[PDB]
Amino acid sequence: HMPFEIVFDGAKEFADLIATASNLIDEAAFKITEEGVSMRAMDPSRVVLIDLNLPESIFSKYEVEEPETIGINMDHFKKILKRGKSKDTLILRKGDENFLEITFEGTAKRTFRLPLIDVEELELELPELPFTAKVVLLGEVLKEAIKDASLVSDSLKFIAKEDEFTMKAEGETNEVEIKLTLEDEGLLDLEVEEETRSAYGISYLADMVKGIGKADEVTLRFGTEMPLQMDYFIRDEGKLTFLLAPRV
Amino acid sequence: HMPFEIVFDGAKEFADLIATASNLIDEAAFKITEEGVSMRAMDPSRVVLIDLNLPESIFSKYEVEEPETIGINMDHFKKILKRGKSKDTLILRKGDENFLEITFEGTAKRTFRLPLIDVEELELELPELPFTAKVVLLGEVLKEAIKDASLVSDSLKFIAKEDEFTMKAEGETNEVEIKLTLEDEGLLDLEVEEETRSAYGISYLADMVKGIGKADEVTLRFGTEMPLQMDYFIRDEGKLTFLLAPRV
Amino acid sequence: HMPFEIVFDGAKEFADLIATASNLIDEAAFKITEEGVSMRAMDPSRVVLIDLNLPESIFSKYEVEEPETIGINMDHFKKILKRGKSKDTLILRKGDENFLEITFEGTAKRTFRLPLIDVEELELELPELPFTAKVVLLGEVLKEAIKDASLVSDSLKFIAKEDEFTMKAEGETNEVEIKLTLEDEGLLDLEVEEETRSAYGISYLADMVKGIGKADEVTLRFGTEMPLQMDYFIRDEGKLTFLLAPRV
Repeated sequence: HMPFEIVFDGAKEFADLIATASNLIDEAAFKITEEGVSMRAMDPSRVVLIDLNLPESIFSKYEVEEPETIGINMDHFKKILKRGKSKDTLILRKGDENFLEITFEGTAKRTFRLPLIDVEELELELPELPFTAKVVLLGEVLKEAIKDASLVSDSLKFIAKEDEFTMKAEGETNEVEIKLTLEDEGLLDLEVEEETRSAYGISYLADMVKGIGKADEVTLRFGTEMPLQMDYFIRDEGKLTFLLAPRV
Repeated sequence: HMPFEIVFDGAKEFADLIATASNLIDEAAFKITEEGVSMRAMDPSRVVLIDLNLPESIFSKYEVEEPETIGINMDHFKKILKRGKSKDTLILRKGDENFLEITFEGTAKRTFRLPLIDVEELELELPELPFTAKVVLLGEVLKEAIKDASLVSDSLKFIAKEDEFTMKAEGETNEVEIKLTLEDEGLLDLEVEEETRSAYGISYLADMVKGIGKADEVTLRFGTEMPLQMDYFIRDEGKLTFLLAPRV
Repeated sequence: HMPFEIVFDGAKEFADLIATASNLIDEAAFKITEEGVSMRAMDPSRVVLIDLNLPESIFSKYEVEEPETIGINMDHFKKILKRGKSKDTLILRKGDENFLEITFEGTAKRTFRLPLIDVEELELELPELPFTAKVVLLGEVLKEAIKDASLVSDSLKFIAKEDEFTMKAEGETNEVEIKLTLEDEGLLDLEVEEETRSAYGISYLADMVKGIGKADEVTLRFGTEMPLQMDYFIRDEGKLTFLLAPRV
């Protein structure tokens, strides 16, 4: 197999990015091409599809000789990546053997070897879906709404109308409603082709947003009784996308 | 029953205030009048009386049509109030039904409904007591003294003389003494009509001061073998008062 | 026995210093002389020798009438010292009786009495050893290397060559290497008489460095199959030294 070397400036930020996807994934195939690194995976229950796309432009050095796929234990990977410091440079390097060499370069050079595994490749595509609502909002609104709703229920209803986005949860001894209009600072954009209603499991939503930052911009696309698509951008050009089955 | 709407600027600070009283209380009757909101309660052991007085002037909007009392599960209330952010506006609103509508307004509008309960109203008054010592001190001195004493014993002796306030605890394998004179920055005022000695349970004192801030000014009034009265002010005009039975 | 009074400006910093040695020690004899305070102890397994030297110059007041030794329960001592604040002045005073009086003076005067114990005095000396490598490095490099290695193994190999210092750990499902040259900011000095290799237990190293600060300068001296000597300086003139048996 051909070697590659991939360098990212800011190892803690790369660790944070990986921890977001690792919240639902145990293992993942990473496709390394000359245009960038991509990773598509499902959670063990097949309720959530994760798609992480890291184009070559976000790496300070990108040397990939031929396309290849590597399989990675995500919790081992996250354990090593959690050792990187904010100011560290991260180097991912594969030689001829079956392991990833992970180097942090900062006040010292620290090198880990991570054994590569074989990951069964479900043939996962991200199809195009007839979404009828798009919502852009601040991560902290989304995070707090999912936490608020968890005080009440295990499912969260999303309601998009022309002028307002509403998340609503109700239980026996409680109820909670989170409402956004474009007058609110939490809602950066709202495009609604028609009145759209759908519900989603809170345990999955919490794991999806746990690593998202309070100032991150998150785009939601959904439809009536359709999956929820949730993405946010990494370093302007990278992108993390979740696709979440509806609660029906 | 008549509706009311009550608005407080700074929801996290209102949550903090409620958590202080919630440390000893499971449930409480809130008397809502046109002059403000008051709450008088005892802990389950009847050792501590709590009196919280929130005058209308600390609320940015105060619309109370007729006096009424509502009963509240304090741990449910604290759970909801803990979701408010520092910059949020808090709205407490009762309509015609038997629930409190709690709204946080900030980057988004989040609304919870809290079921109102029935709280047995012990006829609690805050009588006037012939205290012989008054002490004003910084919260952190009081907090650290109670923590220091807990390393040693389960009761804390308060000793007020004309020129010094002393808190003293002794156990078998330890002893601790905390001494204040007006020369010390921790003691803002000391008025002692006669030499005064009394002891109090540390487990109650710790729960009383847990939510008090390090820079808060706390007034203590006590007498020989008498209850301890402890109060501090909320937004200059609100007031939280504890009355604690002596250890005899 | 003769009284003494010893005053240290900055009680939290004295607590931190004591907690470093307390990580491996349960009890210790403190020799109080006119030149300063010293403490030599071994961990319960006799794998680590600890030597703490606090010269009279680091104390704002130092009144010792005649040399004497006192025995101290280190976990009781640390428990009391943890109550001191950053701005507090710490006073250690022995009168005629068999207890240490520990006073924190700040916003208030708080006084604890700590019973003195009898500590069996192993006749411990810090002999001179034919070390062949000396390494000065930033504490955070050392701390992170020991943490990195603990992901992999229970022993850490130290390798000193003329131009590089290497710490290396290997396990079955992992390996880690930390490399320093004088080009690196983590390595402040490297003196190597000959190529030196030795290994040490990670559980002991972690307890040795747990209290060391990220910006502290740490000196390591070791030899092939010899003990590791690790010291850093307290207030320029105090010194904490560990001597750690090799893993053979």
